[PDB]
Amino acid sequence: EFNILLATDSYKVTHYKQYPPNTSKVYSYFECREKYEETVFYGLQYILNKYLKGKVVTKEKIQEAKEVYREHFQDDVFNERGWNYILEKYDGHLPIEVKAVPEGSVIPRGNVLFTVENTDPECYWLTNWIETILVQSWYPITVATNSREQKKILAKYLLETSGNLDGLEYKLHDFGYRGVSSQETAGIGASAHLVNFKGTDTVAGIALIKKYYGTKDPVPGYSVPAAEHSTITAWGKDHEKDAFEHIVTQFSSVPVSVVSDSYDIYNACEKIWGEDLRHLIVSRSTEAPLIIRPDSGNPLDTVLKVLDILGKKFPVTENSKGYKLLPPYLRVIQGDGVDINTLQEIVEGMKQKKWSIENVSFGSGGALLQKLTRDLLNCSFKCSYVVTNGLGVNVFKDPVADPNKRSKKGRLSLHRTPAGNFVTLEEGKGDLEEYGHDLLHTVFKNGKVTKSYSFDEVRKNAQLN
Amino acid sequence: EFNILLATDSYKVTHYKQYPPNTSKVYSYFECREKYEETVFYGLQYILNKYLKGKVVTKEKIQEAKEVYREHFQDDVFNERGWNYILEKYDGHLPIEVKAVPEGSVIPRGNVLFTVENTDPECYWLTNWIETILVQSWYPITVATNSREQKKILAKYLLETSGNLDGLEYKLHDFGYRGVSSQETAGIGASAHLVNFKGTDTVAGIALIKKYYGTKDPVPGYSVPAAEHSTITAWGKDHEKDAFEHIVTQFSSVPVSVVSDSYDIYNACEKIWGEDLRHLIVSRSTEAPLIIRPDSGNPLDTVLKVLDILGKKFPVTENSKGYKLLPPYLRVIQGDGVDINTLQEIVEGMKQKKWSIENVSFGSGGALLQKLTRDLLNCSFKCSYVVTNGLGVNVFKDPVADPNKRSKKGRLSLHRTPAGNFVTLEEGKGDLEEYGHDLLHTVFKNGKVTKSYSFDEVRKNAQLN
Ligand SMILES: O=C(NCc1ccc([C@@H]2O[C@H](COP(=O)(O)O)[C@@H](O)[C@H]2O)cc1)Nc1ccc(S(=O)(=O)c2ccccc2)cc1
Ligand SMILES: O=C(NCc1ccc([C@@H]2O[C@H](COP(=O)(O)O)[C@@H](O)[C@H]2O)cc1)Nc1ccc(S(=O)(=O)c2ccccc2)cc1
Repeated sequence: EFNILLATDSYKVTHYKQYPPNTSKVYSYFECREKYEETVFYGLQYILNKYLKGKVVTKEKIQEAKEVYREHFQDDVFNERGWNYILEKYDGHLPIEVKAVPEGSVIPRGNVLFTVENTDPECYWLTNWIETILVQSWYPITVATNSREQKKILAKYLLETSGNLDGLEYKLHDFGYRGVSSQETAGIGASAHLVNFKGTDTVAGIALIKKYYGTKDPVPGYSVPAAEHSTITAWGKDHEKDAFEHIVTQFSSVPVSVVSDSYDIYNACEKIWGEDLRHLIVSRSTEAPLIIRPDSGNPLDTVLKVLDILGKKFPVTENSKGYKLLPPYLRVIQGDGVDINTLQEIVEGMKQKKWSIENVSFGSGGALLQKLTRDLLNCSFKCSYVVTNGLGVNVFKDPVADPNKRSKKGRLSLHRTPAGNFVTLEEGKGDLEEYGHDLLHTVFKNGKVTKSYSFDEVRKNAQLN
Repeated sequence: EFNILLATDSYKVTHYKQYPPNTSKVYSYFECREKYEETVFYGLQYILNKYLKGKVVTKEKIQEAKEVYREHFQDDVFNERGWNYILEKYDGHLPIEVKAVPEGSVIPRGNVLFTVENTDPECYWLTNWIETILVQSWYPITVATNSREQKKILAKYLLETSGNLDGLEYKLHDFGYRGVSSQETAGIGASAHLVNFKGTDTVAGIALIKKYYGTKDPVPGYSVPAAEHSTITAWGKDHEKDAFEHIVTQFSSVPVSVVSDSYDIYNACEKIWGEDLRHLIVSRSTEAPLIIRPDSGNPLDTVLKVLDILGKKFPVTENSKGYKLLPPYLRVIQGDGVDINTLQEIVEGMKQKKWSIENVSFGSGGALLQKLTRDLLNCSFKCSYVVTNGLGVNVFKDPVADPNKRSKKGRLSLHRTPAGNFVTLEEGKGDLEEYGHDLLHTVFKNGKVTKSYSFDEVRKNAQLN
């Protein structure tokens, strides 16, 4: 099915011919180059298990590569020899060593996160070949990081307005399934979000977690019964009340989310929920609340006006922090216009009008799982060290016009500092042992995963202070 | 392997219970809602063939869904009955009809592009079950569209500065493989780019084309031998000239791209290429030119200073439009900081300094295939028509705070206007036959692809004026 020989930037096919003659080692590292001051390291284990481990080279896959690349370049540039070596010598197991910080670890920017080097001098070319597939770890890293930053904002404001962080892990739902570029992207994105939260509408995210990480948590992911516009609008413009009444009665004993902005969000909250069907809401259990979903207008203005309306029609309490609280059978979900920037504006506006964050949970789609790029955290793979004619050489780029594109020199290691911070030691200075043990661990060697983490370990490592 | 029962927004599991009783039909449409004034319709055929066609329901997949959703909701909310019906009645073939504009069609914004309706009254729920997976067509649509807009800019400036569009389809390369969220996303993205251009470093893009569309073109995709920083830097800081000389000699008879900004782009062009190795460049064939790749600094400023340096060291001609032309053995690739916005700035700045666009080709990665979202063209799926108690009802949303989120009413059709423009007719007004035949065709019915397009047809349909 998958052919790792095809799974590279096609130009890398020619790179074995381009390295200095008598090169026995190519050593390369991945970092989130130097606001996202710290990144969550998550997703490498998925790639290692799915694509890189075991017998990944066959006679068929070498022949497929030869044909595919011959057409692509209109020239017989693909080299079977190096792949035939790996097939014959190691039964198609990749002779590379990958070291990495533990999955879920929170590491400041500008630090070595993983390194790759060949274990056989004949496979010097292989380190660079697998750059492309390993670099795609930027996505689960960037989703996990951006999601965790949104969790920080929710943590600050939930603690301020309620005095606790009860239910924090249910405050930001993944609605991104339709808004991402592929089914595979949806799975990886959902799992990266689930490092921080439990809410997703992509069950493939939980399947990815169970298969590639594993969990002792009986409920690692969840969702709630919810309406869409179609299940309201299908009743006709004049029968919105009938749609509401049908759905809350059909889901009387469980939580139900009901989109209320089909025609007039403010009419729906004040006249339909707040008057006509009030008796069907106030009778509902604390375990089975109505969640009103606005989905249009200015996100903050809409939330404030909805809470104002519900406050006028339902009994509002004031909690011990002096913040207004809706009854336990009634809540709101803001599933429109939420990203890292707007989330901050919304909880701040809610705090200024003395509404507890426990009143409103949040959802994000494209902004959560799609509107992220490799440049967000500057995720890149760079050659730092080579052995040529048996002599180690510390290598790096340093473009005269952009110092930010300078890469690190030589053999790298990651260390805790005395004050509890992080330092990446260059030029093999880790060997001086002036800091503790290297924080990177061998996770991959000669086609085998040597060190693995449960999703429980990932979540624990990725926790907030 | 893939389970379409799991491949929905998890809340849609409950929607069969939410539609009005006695609903026999759910009819829904996809549009790029109302700068991208026109969109390329591409990628639906990939989804229909990969995920939706044939026996997609089994006893095992129904049992998997029951278990997966029971945990996800902590409640037995998944309905086996509807799926057991489809299994027993249609041998697991989906009883839906999908109509769509031809693949590669260029359609203005705010027009019906495809429609979905159930063909069996028992499967009214199925239309909106498959929303999530069909909506993911936003990505190949948005990539194809954004790529075509970049082609328009290159077309304008290439014609202006050269007098022809020779090699236009090779002017923008896909470097996006590492910069996208998954391997599947890389394939789909590359194929969407290849609607407009032939340059990609993702061979999976060509494999997707051949398998899901097919082509009579012997060379639908291509790439060129190229260096990366690693194959230059590995030689050591003092041996940049040696790396250059080795690579151009190893690729003497083919085109070779050589990244030249490792240490000092301007030193490399003036002193290394322009003096030390000049004799190895000026001897090269028109079919095997050196391509210098800057990869840092202000994109426009760097390009202009590079061309100025090469102009001072190599013979420059002036073409019949009065624009400066490098010798046929020497060209430039700007593979850094290129997107729809900057591409315009670069070719404009090149034109103002009287440099032909023939001199410089372009490459884009994340900006091409990753930094795109569903909201770019406002791609959405909406229920427009239902039959309840045997009576047709025209349905729509109309949120009071956002008129732009208003959806279309009733049975839809797409028509050419007398002046050669497009109109979407609502409320079944297509039946009046004032505007000739509906442009949408049945592409899917009862688990079978009924209408298919070659990638040759897609490319022809997606052509510039
Ligand atoms: O309401 C739902 N899903 C439905 C849904 C459907 C669609 C959307 C939005 O609409 C967009 C789709 O529209 P277009 O296609 O773009 O036109 C989508 O991208 C997203 O932005 C949002 C939500 N889920 C849900 C989940 C958890 C909560 S809770 O955390 O409050 C809570 C948890 C547990 C117990 C009590 C409370 C509340 C609600
Ligand atoms: O030069 C190459 N590929 C190599 C390459 C490698 C990397 C890059 C850039 O670097 C990024 C990766 O770096 P980081 O990981 O972010 O640090 C990547 O995203 C991209 O931005 C760009 C290019 N190919 C190539 C293709 C076609 C032309 S042509 O159209 O001029 C032409 C066509 C036909 C005959 C003659 C001429 C010229 C050159």
